[PDB]
Amino acid sequence: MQTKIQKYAGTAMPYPNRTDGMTPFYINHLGRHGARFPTSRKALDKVEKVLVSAQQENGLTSEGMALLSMIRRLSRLFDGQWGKLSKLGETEQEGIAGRMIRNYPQLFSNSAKIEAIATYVPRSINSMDAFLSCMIRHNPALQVQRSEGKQYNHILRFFDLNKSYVNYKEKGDWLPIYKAFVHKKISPVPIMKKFLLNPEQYLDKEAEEFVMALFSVAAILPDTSIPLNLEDLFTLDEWHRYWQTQNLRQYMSKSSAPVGKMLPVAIAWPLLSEFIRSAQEVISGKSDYQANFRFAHAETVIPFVSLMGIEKTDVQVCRPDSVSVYWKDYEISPMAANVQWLFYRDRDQRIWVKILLNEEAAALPISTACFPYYSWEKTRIFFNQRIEMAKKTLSVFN
Repeated sequence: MQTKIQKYAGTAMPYPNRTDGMTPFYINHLGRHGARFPTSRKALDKVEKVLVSAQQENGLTSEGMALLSMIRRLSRLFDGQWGKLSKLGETEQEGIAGRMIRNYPQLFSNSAKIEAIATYVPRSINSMDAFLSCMIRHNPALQVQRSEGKQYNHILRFFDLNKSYVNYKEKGDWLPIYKAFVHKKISPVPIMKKFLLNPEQYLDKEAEEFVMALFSVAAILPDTSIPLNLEDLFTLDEWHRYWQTQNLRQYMSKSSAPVGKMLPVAIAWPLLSEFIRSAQEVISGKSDYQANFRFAHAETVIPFVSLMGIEKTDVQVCRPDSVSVYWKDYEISPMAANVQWLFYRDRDQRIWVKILLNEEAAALPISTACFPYYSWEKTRIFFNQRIEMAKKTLSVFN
């Protein structure tokens, strides 16, 4: 239902459009913050610098002059706004919250209790608040515990706390593979021709950096609620190629790529452990929360989803050029990406669990006679094995 052009924004794609009587007794949630502003001015500055230099040397086409003017505008509009949750992101959360309460009103009825946590990052806290405000508007009699901060780094920001992973992310063996893939997929000259006279005068490296920075600026704009669009700076095929390179970057640096040896995935086990613990506590009656919500990041969601072993999000593809066929970032971690575990009790008091990834039922590599419902016992056992495997992985890269 999403357009190809939307998809090619990858993890910058805005949350997609989501507009049997089974009623769950508990929901276990993890969501990325909603649509945000760019976090860094680096790409913008790079584009501006190249254009200003060309302008001083009379090297701009008319379209280039136009682009420069537009780039200066964005610089003004982004000023002081870096990394913030946009109006669109607030509305994404309201929609997710709203569909949840509409789908399962009994769960949030009367004096139901919910807890929410977030990282210390403002856009995640603001996302939590957009979400909680909706819940409370629908049922003010909810009891709500709201907390956030670095105390949750171990479960929400594990990607900052593992030294081996940090090193891998910064300078691991995925880097040269990514760089060569970009060199193969991205042809800067046709693009820069649009904006600059004598584009063939540019060194391949400066030309590539310019084009890559430009894609980055274009890709984030639909997340900002600013009524400006730059999708037409590039052809559909150029977007497709850009998307392939960034998709590979995400897969290799944050997911199940063989070059990563599952290190990027294994680091998420504390969050999977926490999910199981909170569900177990509700199930036993030690806790009587109706839902636990958690607000964090793409860097939280991607490895978490792979560690769960959902669908083929943990596929290990040897061939870089085959990755995009089997693993798609925009399907896993768009803006506002979320995972929900819905728990049910049947008439025989047996506990079942449904996993939703971006509000669509997800499959696990275990059997069930009633998909999309899985036996909680089987599921927990499976997840506990994933955690054990994760610890084993980390013990080798310690």
